[PDB]
Amino acid sequence: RMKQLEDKVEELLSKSYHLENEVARLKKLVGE
Amino acid sequence: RMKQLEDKVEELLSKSYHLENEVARLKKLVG
Amino acid sequence: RMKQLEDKVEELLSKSYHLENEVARLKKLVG
Repeated sequence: RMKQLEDKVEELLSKSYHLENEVARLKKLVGE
Repeated sequence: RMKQLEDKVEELLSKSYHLENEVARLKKLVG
Repeated sequence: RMKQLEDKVEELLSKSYHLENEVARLKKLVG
């Protein structure tokens, strides 16, 4: 089902958003 | 609708490439 | 096209896991 893929993609967009913020916190808190 | 998903996936592929490069840099500067 | 989307989403999920893991390593090496 298409629904199946839509749920996985929704999860991937949320994971990506979170990862982006983590990368920002790390490059700020000297993770350079 | 399928087009809708294809576009979201293409954007996720682009964002993932960018993040992998950011992570790679972060890593080199810490090690 | 459907099989193609499934393949790309599988690649994206694997990439997401690797990035998350690398970021978790970096929280060790930055501290």
